[PDB]
Amino acid sequence: GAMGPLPPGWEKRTDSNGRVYFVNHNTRITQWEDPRS
Repeated sequence: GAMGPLPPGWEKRTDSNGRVYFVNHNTRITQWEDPRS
């Protein structure tokens, strides 16, 4: 994670679709963004 992708212990990946996506699985969360706060 770090000051980069998957900040809050997140499963993020950057495929050449070349976009940054975020898969956070608490209940049901799916968005392509750093969740910072």
